[PDB]
Amino acid sequence: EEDAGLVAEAEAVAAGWMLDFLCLSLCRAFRDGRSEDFRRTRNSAEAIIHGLSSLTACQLRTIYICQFLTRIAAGKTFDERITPLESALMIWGSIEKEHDKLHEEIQNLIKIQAIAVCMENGNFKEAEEVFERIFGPFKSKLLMIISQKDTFHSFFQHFSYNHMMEKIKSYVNYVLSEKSSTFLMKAAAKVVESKR
Amino acid sequence: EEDAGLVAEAEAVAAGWMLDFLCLSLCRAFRDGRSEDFRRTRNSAEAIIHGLSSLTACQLRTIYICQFLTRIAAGKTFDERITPLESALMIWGSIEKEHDKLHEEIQNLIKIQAIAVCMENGNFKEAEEVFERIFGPFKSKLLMIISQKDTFHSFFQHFSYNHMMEKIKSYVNYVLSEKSSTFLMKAAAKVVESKR
Ligand SMILES: COCC(=O)NCc1ccccc1
Ligand SMILES: COCC(=O)NCc1ccccc1
Repeated sequence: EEDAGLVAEAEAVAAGWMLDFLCLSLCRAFRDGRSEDFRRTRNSAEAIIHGLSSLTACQLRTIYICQFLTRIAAGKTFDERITPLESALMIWGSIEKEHDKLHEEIQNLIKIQAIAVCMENGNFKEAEEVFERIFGPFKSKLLMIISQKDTFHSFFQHFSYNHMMEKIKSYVNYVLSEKSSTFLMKAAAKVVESKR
Repeated sequence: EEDAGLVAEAEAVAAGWMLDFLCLSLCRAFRDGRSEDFRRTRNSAEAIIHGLSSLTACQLRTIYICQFLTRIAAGKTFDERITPLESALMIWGSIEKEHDKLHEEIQNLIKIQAIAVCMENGNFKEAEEVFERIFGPFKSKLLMIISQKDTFHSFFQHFSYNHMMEKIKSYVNYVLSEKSSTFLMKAAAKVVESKR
């Protein structure tokens, strides 16, 4: 007989398979709004990721998408001394991905919702602290909104939580379609289709 | 397209595959004495087991073997208000398995080591408490040994920690050989063999 190195290699291949499968499940639970399922899959993905010490460019992209969705899911709820949405913003700006229209739309919606979720929770001192960290005449208008506790300002209705979630969900559908063919999920589906 | 029920079924099949793979890895790490690898695989197995709500007779046996090895590995280190080895003893006596010579040998070695590890750590009041919970003229001899702090008594040399670990390791080799053919590890090895 038994070679330790070849067994460790087989375990690394299987960890790679489990990572893609759990990213796929995390994406579907996020899209579906299945919170408890998302929590469980996130816990599993995090544990499996600890079993890997070297990651390829594709695997790094996979773990960062998982970390990003984890912070987005904790958006209305931590070493950092920033908020979950501010942490999602840092991950989003560092993933190896195209900075296209969708990327910029998601970035700006997260920037504004990082402030709006603090106002929604009644913590306006924190909303000013988040604003200072992100931004830190457009800025003067946003800082006046927070100062006046003008939570339902028309600006916040265009840059809403629901709009942020919808744009992120559209991005998740592209990740979901790119990984729907990964080894583990594909083999699992073939077993279920044989039953039936 | 997309059926929620068929996707959930494919995820349950894949969780079942991951469970056997992680049990195999936990068994090899236990046999090899790779403590940090055992800790990581245990964390992964525990997270994956949370993703299952219904288990077959075979899967229940798998999770209980994992729980048993986890308590054995924590033997010298928790709802219960008993010790890790006492907890392993409860799992061992309830697994759906044959109560053969090896089973009885492992049971008795765990019973004595649950007391001896307390003496090894210098906690003799705890050694008496463990003795009372398990047992609770043979008993009178064991209670005299603990009372006299006679840690290196010849009885403890036949019913040693090393003998307990060796007998448990032989049992692990049977579990290891029964699962070496499971889907995930078998497919992982075929990929590594194609490289080499
Ligand atoms: C807090 O720092 C660690 C961290 O990023 N945990 C979140 C996570 C969720 C899912 C997969 C990997 C990681
Ligand atoms: C403490 O109660 C929960 C428990 O048994 N955790 C240990 C465990 C280790 C590996 C697989 C499943 C479980």
